[PDB]
Amino acid sequence: PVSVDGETLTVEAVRRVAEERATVDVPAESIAKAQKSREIFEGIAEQNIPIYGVTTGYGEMIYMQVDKSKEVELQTNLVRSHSAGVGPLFAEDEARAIVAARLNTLAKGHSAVRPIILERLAQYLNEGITPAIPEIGSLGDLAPLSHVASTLIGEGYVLRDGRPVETAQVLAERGIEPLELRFKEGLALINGTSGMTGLGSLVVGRALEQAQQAEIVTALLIEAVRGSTSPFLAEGHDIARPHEGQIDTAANMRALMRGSGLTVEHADLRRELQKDKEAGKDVQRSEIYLQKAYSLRAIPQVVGAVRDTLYHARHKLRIELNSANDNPLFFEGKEIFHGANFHGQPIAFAMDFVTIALTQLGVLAERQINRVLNRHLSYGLPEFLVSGDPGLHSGFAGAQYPATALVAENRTIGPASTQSVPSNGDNQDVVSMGLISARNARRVLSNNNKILAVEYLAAAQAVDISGRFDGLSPAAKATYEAVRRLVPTLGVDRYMADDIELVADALSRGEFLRAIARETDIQLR
Amino acid sequence: PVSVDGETLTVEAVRRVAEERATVDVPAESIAKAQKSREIFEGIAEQNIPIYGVTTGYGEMIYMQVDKSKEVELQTNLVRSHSAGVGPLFAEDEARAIVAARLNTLAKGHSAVRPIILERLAQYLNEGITPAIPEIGSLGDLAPLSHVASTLIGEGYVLRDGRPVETAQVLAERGIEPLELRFKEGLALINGTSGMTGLGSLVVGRALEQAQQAEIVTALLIEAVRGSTSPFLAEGHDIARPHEGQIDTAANMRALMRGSGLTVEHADLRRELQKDKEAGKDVQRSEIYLQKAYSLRAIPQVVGAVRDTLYHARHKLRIELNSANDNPLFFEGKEIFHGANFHGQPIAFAMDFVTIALTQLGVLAERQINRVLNRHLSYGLPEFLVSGDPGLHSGFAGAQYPATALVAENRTIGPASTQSVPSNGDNQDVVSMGLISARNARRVLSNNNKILAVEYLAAAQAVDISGRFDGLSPAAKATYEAVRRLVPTLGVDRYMADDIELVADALSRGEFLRAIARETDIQLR
Amino acid sequence: PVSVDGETLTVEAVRRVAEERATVDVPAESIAKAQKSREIFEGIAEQNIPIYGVTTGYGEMIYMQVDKSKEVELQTNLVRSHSAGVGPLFAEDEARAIVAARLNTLAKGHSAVRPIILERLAQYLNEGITPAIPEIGSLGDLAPLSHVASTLIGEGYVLRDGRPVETAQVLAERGIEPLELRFKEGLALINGTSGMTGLGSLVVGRALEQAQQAEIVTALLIEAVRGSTSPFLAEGHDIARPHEGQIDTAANMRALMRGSGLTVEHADLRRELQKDKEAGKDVQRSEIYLQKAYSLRAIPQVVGAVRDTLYHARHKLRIELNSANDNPLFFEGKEIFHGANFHGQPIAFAMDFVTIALTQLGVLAERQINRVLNRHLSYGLPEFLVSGDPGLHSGFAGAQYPATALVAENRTIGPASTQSVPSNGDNQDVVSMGLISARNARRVLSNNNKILAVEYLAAAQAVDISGRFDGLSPAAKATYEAVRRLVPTLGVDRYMADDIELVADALSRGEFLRAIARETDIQLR
Ligand SMILES: *O[C@H](C(=O)O)[C@@H](O)c1ccc(F)cc1
Repeated sequence: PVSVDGETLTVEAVRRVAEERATVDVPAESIAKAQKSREIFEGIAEQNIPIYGVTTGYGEMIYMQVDKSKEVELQTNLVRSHSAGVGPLFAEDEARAIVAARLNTLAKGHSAVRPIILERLAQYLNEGITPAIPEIGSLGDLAPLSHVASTLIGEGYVLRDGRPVETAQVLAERGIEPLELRFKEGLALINGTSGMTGLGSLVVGRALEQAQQAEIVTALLIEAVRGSTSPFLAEGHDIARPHEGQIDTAANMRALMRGSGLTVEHADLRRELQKDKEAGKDVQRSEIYLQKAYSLRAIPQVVGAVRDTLYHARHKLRIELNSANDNPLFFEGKEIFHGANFHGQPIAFAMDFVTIALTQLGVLAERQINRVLNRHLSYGLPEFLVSGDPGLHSGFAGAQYPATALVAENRTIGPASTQSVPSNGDNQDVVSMGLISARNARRVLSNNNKILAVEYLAAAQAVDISGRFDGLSPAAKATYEAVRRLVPTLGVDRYMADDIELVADALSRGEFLRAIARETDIQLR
Repeated sequence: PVSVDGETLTVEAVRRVAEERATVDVPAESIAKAQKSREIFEGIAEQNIPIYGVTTGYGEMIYMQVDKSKEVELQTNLVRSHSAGVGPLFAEDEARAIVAARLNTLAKGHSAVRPIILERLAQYLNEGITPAIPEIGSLGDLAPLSHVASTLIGEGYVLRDGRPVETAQVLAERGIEPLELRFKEGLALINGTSGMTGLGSLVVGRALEQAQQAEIVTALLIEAVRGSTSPFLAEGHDIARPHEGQIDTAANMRALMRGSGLTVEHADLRRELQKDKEAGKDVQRSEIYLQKAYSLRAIPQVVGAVRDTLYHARHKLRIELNSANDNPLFFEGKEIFHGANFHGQPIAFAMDFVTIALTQLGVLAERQINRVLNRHLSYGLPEFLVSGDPGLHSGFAGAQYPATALVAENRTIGPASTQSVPSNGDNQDVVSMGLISARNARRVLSNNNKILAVEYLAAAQAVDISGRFDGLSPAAKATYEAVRRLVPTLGVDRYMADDIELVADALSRGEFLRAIARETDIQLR
Repeated sequence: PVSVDGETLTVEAVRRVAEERATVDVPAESIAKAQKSREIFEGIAEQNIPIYGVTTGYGEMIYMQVDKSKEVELQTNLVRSHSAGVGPLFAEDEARAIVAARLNTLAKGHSAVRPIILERLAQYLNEGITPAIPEIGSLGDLAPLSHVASTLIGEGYVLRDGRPVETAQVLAERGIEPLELRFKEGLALINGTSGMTGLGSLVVGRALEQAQQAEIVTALLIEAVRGSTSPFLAEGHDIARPHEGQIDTAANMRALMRGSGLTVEHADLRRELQKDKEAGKDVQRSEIYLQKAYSLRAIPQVVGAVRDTLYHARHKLRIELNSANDNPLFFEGKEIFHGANFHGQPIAFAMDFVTIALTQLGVLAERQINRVLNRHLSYGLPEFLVSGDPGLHSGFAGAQYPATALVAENRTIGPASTQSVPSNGDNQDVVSMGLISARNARRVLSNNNKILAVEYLAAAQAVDISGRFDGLSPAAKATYEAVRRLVPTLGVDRYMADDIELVADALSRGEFLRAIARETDIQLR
């Protein structure tokens, strides 16, 4: 069971809860801290003193003073009037991540919510009650979270088979009585970054796995075209250019290609080249390349930079998950804190950066595909990997286009964290648009799986056409077999879409990262 | 019935076929021209002479010479190997538009396809057989069109209830025998801009209707806040700044607000202001605004610029629809033309421009919403249009956010027509990415309907709160009633998402443009 | 003196050398290590062994083997043939930063360059000989660096009074005999990321000062409008939301406003509002805002996020500065390393992230200007800060425009790190475009100084119009005085451009940061 204590939750744990449906538990210690905060807070609210969103109107209308006799109505009107999300609904796993993020925030203890709220959110996750959350509305996450809050009071909708179903009916069925929103509970539930933080957690965790699966297919490809191992030597990174991500990619590449009979060492290349040179010629041509193109040599640098970005984002998300992103906040023995911890700028920035890094990861993958399909670059392989008669057959020629087109499409996705537009009578004059940033990243992530899908298919085909399977390392043979388990070698031309979608789906669920886990003793970073 | 002659097809007709399921007919004259082209062409191919994609490999592999004995296989292998589209499938109406565009292209007579191909495409449209076309793959439209071509030879998939169904089964059922691809027919079916041109036609036609529905709600709003009519006077446009689009918007605005008892003439404003001024004061304050903010005065200029862009795009699309966007091409008494009329640059540019214009249309609408919800700008209306007790109730405060957020999101959509990436061994070193451009435009179009939805709801609410219904013009009363038919006045706060989605859907099907048609004698440009 | 040892150079140290003309010194240990590497390397090159760029052609032409007898010409043709930079020339400080970065790289000892190369570079820096480097041409930094290398062999141009003068006469004009490039020296001088890393260091270092100067005027503004101190309370950050940047900004804000008689504590605002509410009624209006708008409240969250991005970039840059970003590389007892440490992806990403972070910093600054100029938003200030009769005078109304316009302009700047385009026969099939990223960030940084200048002038004017000078904290008074030393109070309308440029220049110089350090006991993070 995952412990939601608002203190030690990790991105990986969030994914277990969201994707693996792992059980959630709010420890007794967190419940005690919440109960104490609530009790003291109630005493303050009971005195009818000014507290944002508790005894005042919302946003710009904070100038309106509301009596404590309107407690439940104030909180209820907020949730209803703000459930104005539009567009597609988040998938079940995305919605679960968002709920889990909100639960952890409140579990931290500074939101002054009744323990029952924590218990109910925990119950929805544990019993599989998934809110229907529209993806659009947050300025960075009122709208999305208001739809979640609605399901707690028996309103709004819950997701069932990808379809929204009236919450009232679902609760009546599952035998659950809706809650009533007391002081600050409506606001606490919707005043945070849980939308972008929950979705961002899924994206970043998956992005790291995508970085690994890119390294996996890259290694197979390098072996297929017999590239040099020189670029991955530890000295060039650990010593010469110690960027953390760069060090990790190189280490993974070395581990992945360990045991290969196809890769060539620099010592062997220069020797083969020295013999091919004759001695009375000052300048002479050679068909031997002492070094390969950037797409097969600058992998540690590029994928490493992507990793560095992903590491930074995961770090920010971990901090955010275990933060009290709510307002106002309760701190014992202190005035009620009135700030802006609901502002998602830190995460909006983080996700816009992930979008950029992942776009480049796809740019690299796409150029690697170009490399093996172009006879002028493939190094001995037939044009477009045609096994039979080229021309009559196009092989993988048409399969390159969707990959190329996706690189262009990802490049049309611009940063959202800088696109703030003032609203609410200028009260919200600077916002983060962080959920848009997170959805942009999810999109590139999804597009990259299609790009990698074509690369995995091209790599396996290259192995088949060159008859180099027996020369592959243990990891490469495993990668090759994983692909071939889904899609057969390309003999004569054939409809490609189903083949590409099948491998794309495998990538999305981390099947190749699994193959290596299961088939080799390799532990990827 | 719509006449598909490759000569006079209009964007409106395309939409009738796609959306209204209007019958298609290829006139006898077009059939005769096709039959003649095919017969002469066959005689040429029969001689086994070099003809791109007929007796040669494809793209970069044009260096491969293929004997006429491989006729059917060559064309078949192309269609199969290039059916590599990925992502979501186009909706039924979008797919129909694409098919219709391809049919019109071939109907022009320079593609040298057998009349049967025209007849079959026409049959699929007339019998409701809709190809399952993945949205991603085109570099600008091989992949998408290859999936369409597949359905003609009993391969690929057809769309049924939003689900892809094996074409073979559908044809066996409907009692139809798949065709065989003869010389050049596989290539002719997929070598064009029909994907971006077909989808672009739907978008542009709808965009013009969106421009009209923006003018409709703008007029209602202007009447509700009693704005000045001065900005719309014909002299300021027809004479002073004759941009075509600007002239049309002003004319529509004048027609829409004709008969209003709420709008004020400049003569009345200056007089009311002159009386409010006293005479011994050189500088004095007044609560009277002789002119209103840009969002209620610069409508002809902004919406007019949007119209100009839409007019240009529709013109380009009309030309493209009735062009032979295929290669190579047959011209009697001439060598076979080997060019690049498959290159979608003209349309890629057009659609990127539509994306930009529509984004601004939404920017304007969103600021008009801000105008009526902000008590400092609304001109007498209650804050956020709250009918009861503000603070306790937020009214439309939360509904503004999805509109604001969509403006930011549309701004994250960048031009695709400039993002060419070389592929196919550098043979396709400069592409247009036009289908991405068209899908970008469709997205902004769709987002704008949600923005306008909030504006229509805010406008009607403003009419209710100010009690100005009886002062509304005939068109305004009609617009108001149209909205109220779907959604009730906002008394106490309530869940808003369903209300917003309902009006957004009405906008997408042109319900407000219809209300004016049906209820007034106004004929909008 | 600044020690360029390839191990401990900092971003600050780079700026001292570049901006303050600080003397550079390559430690004897570095020279010794270089010497050692050079001796061993020379022994290998003498064997006519295959080494990239030493005994082979460059880039794609690596298939060409070049005999050691062509030692000097090979290196020379390279530098000449690649000196193809275009566009404007870098400023003297920028050029110096680039040279310093390259020198530090070679000082690491793995480039196998003769010590004289290190010495001559250090001499150029110490003697004020600045290379004329055009800004465009790097794919991420061959062209920029080739222009630098040219000056070492008496070719290309040197920068004098902003104009390029032939290096030949400049060297003669000061008794320096040009050098002759030997094995690997030409390549080592131009094969790295020193262009983007040198410029990036300057930008990031100045960006941190900009964040501080943003916090400085923001604090002044908050005091001028009597804002609440609640948002900056440590507990809200150090405890509730532990983001490093957020914690730093909050700490800085508390220190900047310490001792203010104008700011209000939450407790006082709360009591003040309590006193204003009547009993009985459960909903009543008030003119008191318990909380201020976001632009005055989520400073820690927004600027903190900017800071986190800047800290990450500085970290990347420090690592890069002290790395062997060159190829091939020498490691004693190992084969010559043939990798891609010249690939600027880590820096390209970092600078693209800085561009985004700084854009939002300006967004916030501009909305703060809007707050103070708008009578409906500013607390106790006349419209547009007009001292006399408004209407007759516009005050700062016209000055808001350039700030607003710059936010829009910065938003048109897109990421460059993802815009790779393949070149050099596809050898450079995946590049970083990092120098473009670095120049993008520089542009936003520069634009922000103008936006901020308007904010500084507006803040000072607000102090004068409200007569709140005596209530200002020590830091606020110092800021006010610094502004007033440059520009006087705005009485009647006047030409504004010179005043704005004056304050903008002061900002670029870090004058306001210096005012706080020279007049107060504050130490800003
Ligand atoms: O990135 C190249 C390398 O060192 O591998 C660089 O030296 C280079 C210089 C000049 C060229 F024309 C191509 C590459």
